[PDB]
Amino acid sequence: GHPEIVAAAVAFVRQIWEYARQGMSLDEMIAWAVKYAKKIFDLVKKMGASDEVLKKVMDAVLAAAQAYAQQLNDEAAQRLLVAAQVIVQVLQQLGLEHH
Repeated sequence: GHPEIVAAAVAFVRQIWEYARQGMSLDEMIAWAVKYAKKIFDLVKKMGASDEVLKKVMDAVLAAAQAYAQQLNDEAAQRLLVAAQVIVQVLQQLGLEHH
């Protein structure tokens, strides 16, 4: 029950969509993705949110990326989807490290 965290995660994906639209390199987009994944996980951890919340956040990140890929040219959309996959991979691993 933390819709503000889900909305924050979507907003971070929107930031990376802006980066992609501006022609940002894939390597820099991934660097931003990792930074934002850590920020998103901190929200989950500091709010004492459940594993279920973390799963809802991961689902929203992927869905947000798929949505915003429709507002990009082919290459930028491909890069956004890679960056968003990295966000979810980092979130999942941080959740496992948390226990």
